Amino acid sequence: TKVAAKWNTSLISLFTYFREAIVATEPLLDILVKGETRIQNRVKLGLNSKMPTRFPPAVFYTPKELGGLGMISASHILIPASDLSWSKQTDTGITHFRADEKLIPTIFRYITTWE
RNA sequence: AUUUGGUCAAUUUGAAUACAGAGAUCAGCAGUUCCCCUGCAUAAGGAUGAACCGUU
Repeated sequence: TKVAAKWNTSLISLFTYFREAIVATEPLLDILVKGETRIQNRVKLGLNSKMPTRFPPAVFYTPKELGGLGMISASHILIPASDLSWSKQTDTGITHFRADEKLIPTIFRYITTWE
């Protein structure tokens, strides 16, 4: 959680400051991509010695308060349709839901350009 | 393109039993040190009071 928070701080610091300029500088973008991945992998490593095929993004990007890590993504992350299903136990029965495409929203859209 | 990072311990053994592993929480009081006040003692050191004359 702490690590995630730190990452968020770093990312926010980068963006809130260089707002408009990050979109141009490709190297920085690449680093961000990779950095995020690295961060994710640390957590993965902690969880298990074997690295997973794929975690759900849920565990990372879901907020601190819901019980996630609350990473603030800087990448084209793909929330797989499989990882959006859910169920509900009721008196009537067990109503389900399953699943365009869903993408973890990136910090980019949410900081207003300096101009 | 495959794979290692994945062994419960403990006990009974000459695999079975176990099955994660064995005081908590709330509250007093005293002591320790330093400080302040208070009463007493001990030394020291003052300050002062009390009629009226004394002793070979």
